[PDB]
Amino acid sequence: VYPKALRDEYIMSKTLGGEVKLAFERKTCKKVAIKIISKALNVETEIEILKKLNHPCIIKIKNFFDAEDYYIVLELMEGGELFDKVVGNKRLKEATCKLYFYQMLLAVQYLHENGIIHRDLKPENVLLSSQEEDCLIKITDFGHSKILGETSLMRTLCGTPTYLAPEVLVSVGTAGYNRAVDCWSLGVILFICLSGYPPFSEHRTQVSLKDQITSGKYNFIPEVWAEVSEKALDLVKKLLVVDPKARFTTEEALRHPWLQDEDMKRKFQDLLSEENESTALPQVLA
Amino acid sequence: VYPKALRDEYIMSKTLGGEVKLAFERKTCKKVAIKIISKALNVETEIEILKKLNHPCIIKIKNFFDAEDYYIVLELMEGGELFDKVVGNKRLKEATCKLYFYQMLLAVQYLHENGIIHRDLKPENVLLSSQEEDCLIKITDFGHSKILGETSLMRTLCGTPTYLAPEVLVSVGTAGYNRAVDCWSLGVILFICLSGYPPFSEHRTQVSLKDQITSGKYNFIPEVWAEVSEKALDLVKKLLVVDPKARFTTEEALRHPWLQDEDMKRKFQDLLSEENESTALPQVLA
Ligand SMILES: COc1ccc(CNC(=O)c2ccc3nccnc3c2)cc1
Ligand SMILES: COc1ccc(CNC(=O)c2ccc3nccnc3c2)cc1
Repeated sequence: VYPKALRDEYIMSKTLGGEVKLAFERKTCKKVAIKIISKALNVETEIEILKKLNHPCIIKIKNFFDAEDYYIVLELMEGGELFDKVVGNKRLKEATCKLYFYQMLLAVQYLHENGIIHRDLKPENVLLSSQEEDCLIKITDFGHSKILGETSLMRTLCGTPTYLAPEVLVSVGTAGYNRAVDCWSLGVILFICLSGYPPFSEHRTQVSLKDQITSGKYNFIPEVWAEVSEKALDLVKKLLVVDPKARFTTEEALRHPWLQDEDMKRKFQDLLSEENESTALPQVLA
Repeated sequence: VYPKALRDEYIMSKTLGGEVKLAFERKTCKKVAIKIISKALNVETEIEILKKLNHPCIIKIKNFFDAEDYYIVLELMEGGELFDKVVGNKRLKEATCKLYFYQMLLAVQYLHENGIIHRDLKPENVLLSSQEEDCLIKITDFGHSKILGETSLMRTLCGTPTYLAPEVLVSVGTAGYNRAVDCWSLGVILFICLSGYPPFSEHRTQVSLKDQITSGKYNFIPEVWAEVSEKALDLVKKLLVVDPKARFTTEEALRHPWLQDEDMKRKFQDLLSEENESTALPQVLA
């Protein structure tokens, strides 16, 4: 059963999906999601990174339980996963893509600004605020996240490479572009939402999946993409770049013409206030 | 001053060189070396890896103190560093090279067998048993050592790389050859001992050091190397290989003709017994 400590604070209820169950906080009679990561190392880090992070498009941890299985109290996303909105070739409206992707770009930028590589961005980790088409999106599943700190390469470089291996000196070139893996993931999420299908698939194709990804030669159905804008596909193209040093950054994509949309940005700020206003404390007037 | 706890067990004396001082264990009136790593993370790992390791060519930790500065009680190597035997173009006899290198190859093999990449092998980390030419050698300075475990790449590979970045799939090729950095270091140690000079130096040369190492084009003075054997240089050549996948392994070098020397191997076993016999307990006879 559920630990005594979890039970004192919350009323565990129906499963929402490492399993996720809906629960109610006793103090507040408020709906919460409780993630069960069964028993282990990355859960300690996950909690640690989450406690530190603070952005509207990144999920917030409310409480945490160490027991036979780990329990993570998270704010409830009533729109569910982004995946449920893209399955079976379900294509989102272009503005609905713009609004979500923008938020993803902001979230990921913050992560990168704060030296955090998510490493596992997928529609199955993007959560929607409401059951509304226009809503706030939150990045979840920080299990695979990496922290940046002082590299063992940086420390090595301070010395004279008399005995140093060549491959290490070689590594110095490509070094410090790990984060660009999130930009590719973003590129794959954005390709999916627009088209309805994945860029690199094993469906009706003779070429290997590894080959597709390494070649950067995505499956392009123009009949499907005729529906999508010129600006939207140019961004996908700019992100789905093989050379990580040449790929777009979160900043570069944010700058891109596709995202320079005032009606979209307005909708987002208007969504932010709507959430924020409830928790708002009176401010000191001039 | 020295902590109260260190003082209770040992009598701290004269400096031997992160500083190293000679000390005397009170219980035993025995000479010991006490390494002072001033205050920090890698010291915890260093101790941890050392406690676990157990080989005649790897240094043994005797005790350890957590204070304002870290204190590591190590077995005293009365011949000092290997560096003191190679400075100012001091060249060791070929058999003296064979005997030491063999021991280095064994030590490093054990490290690799046990999933430990030393990462910082240099003459300044190779310690000699006695002030004798023929003696036992011990690998020290485990500060930069890496542990092998389950890679985050191995875990990634279990899934479908739908959203996975190309550079990661690319990395799978070169993956799991980090240890070959120790074989290069070994190659550079062996080149030094034989010749008296370093293979990749900035002395009287127009080419960059990084370039020398990346090109794998070592400084070759035949007048100096005429003195050395054909078998000895072939091993250096086999180790100083640019492609880490093509480089010699500790096993491969151990197999090499240069090391297939019975008089050398005999001398080593004879040195082992000499050390071991003092600590020897009577064995149960057949
Ligand atoms: C009224 O109760 C509900 C209404 C809508 C939903 C849809 N949401 C979900 O399915 C869901 C699943 C996992 C989650 N993990 C973390 C945060 N929020 C989550 C939300 C779930 C319950
Ligand atoms: C009688 O007293 C001595 C005789 C010879 C020496 C030469 N040895 C050393 O110089 C020395 C230095 C650092 C070390 N670090 C770890 C283990 N052993 C070490 C030995 C040092 C003292």
